[PDB]
Amino acid sequence: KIELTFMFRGQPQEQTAYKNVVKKFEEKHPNVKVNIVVTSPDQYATKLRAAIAGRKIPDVFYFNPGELRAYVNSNVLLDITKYVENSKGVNLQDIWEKGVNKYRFDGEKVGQGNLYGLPKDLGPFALGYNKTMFEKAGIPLPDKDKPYTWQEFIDVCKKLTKDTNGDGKLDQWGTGLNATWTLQGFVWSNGADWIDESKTKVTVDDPKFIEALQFFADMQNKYKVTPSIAEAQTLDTYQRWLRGQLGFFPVGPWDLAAFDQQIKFEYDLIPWPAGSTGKPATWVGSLGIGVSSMTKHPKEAVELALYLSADPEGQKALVDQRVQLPNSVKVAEEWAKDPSIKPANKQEFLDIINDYGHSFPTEYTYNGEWYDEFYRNLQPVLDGKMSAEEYVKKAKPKMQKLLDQAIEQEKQASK
Ligand SMILES: OC[C@@H]1O[C@@H](OC[C@@H]2O[C@@H](OC[C@@H]3O[C@@H](OC[C@@H]4O[C@@H](OC[C@@H]5O[C@@H](OC[C@@H]6O[C@@H](O)[C@H](O)[C@H]6O)[C@H](O)[C@H]5O)[C@H](O)[C@H]4O)[C@H](O)[C@H]3O)[C@H](O)[C@H]2O)[C@H](O)[C@H]1O
Ligand SMILES: [Ca+2]
Repeated sequence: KIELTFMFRGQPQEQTAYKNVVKKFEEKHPNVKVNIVVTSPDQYATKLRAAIAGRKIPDVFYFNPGELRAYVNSNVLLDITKYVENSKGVNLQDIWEKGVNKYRFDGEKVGQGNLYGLPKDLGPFALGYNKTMFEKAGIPLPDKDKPYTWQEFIDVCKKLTKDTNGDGKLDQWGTGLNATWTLQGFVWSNGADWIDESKTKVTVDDPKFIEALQFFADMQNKYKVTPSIAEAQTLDTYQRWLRGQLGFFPVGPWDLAAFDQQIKFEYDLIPWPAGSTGKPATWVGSLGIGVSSMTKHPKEAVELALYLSADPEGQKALVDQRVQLPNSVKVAEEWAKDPSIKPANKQEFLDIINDYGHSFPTEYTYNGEWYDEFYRNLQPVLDGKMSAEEYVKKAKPKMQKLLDQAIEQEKQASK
């Protein structure tokens, strides 16, 4: 008799996996029916924004940790503390503390207090390499613990860039990194960030930021260890990685099902190359599962969120379907140690979570518009038409004005 709407996003392999686990939920709870609204990752934010603007909020939905404070102030998210505490067996202490705490808010700051959502996952973004390619080229394998320096990374990438089938044309490249998701590590490992320590001042004009951004663009334009602009336009580098054309490409746990289906070469995980700090860096992603403050069935809505986030049966089904690593720390640890589950160095994912992964800058700000502005006009830098130095000087005041406005919202909306 009960009906819940569950809104979320995913790549095709993720949509299938969560639809399957929702069906499992419905088998376990024959009185609850779940109506699914699913979208591509790229369409999700617009669709969810529209639902919230209309105050037509799905019972259960994915949301961005950077929106937690805004969602609490606007009464979007139900406080689920008591339903979680009263639930049968569920103990959120087996779950990554880093994950759980992103969705706690005590009235003033994130990380403590009442629960306003549950972690979908933690998403450490690792660096993968094509071991088949390395071994066919006679190049010594990357070390699983010691990061390449930037110079060493470029060196090995040049060695991997070649005409393998002998038709006179390059057909294999060292890498082909997407700035949207892989610039952060180079920036962070070079001792820079988009914003300052206090999270109130834009710092993209830092010489260390500029160096990292120029190095990134230079992979394509100067060192030439990527497909050309035209070649990437013909077929994007994610697809070229899948077809075995690239030495290096990032790997998230959400990728594993798709990679199981499409990747026919051997690959493994390594630390990201390290800039001036000598320490590798990358991001640890997360999404929240929240419950509408306006839901007519809070108990069943939280049961669904718990099933996806924390229930050993729901969790086991998601991990088996290769779209995430276990939310339970002990289970993740035994998972990482199981050699029959590839890649071999799965442990790298845990090392990112525990040691050298960071949050996206927008997780600290009231909205992310200031950061979206940086990326909106970035492509001329990436294609070598504008220097990194010239762009960040132009972008910084635009970003700062947006950040200042986000801060003023934090103040006004929280009266
Ligand atoms: O190179 C130029 C570009 O290439 C062409 O576009 C090709 C792109 O490739 C395809 O995308 C491949 C995927 O992209 C990377 O994954 C990035 C995103 O992760 C997935 O979501 C997982 C989810 O996110 C994690 O949380 C991250 C953040 O943390 C919070 O702060 C915030 O809420 C989150 O956003 C969670 O832990 C986890 O559950 C998304 O699906 C994906 O977008 C990986 O390399 C691949 O999976 C795709 O076809 C194109 O985008 C174009 O020409 C040019 O743009
Ligand atoms: Ca060739």
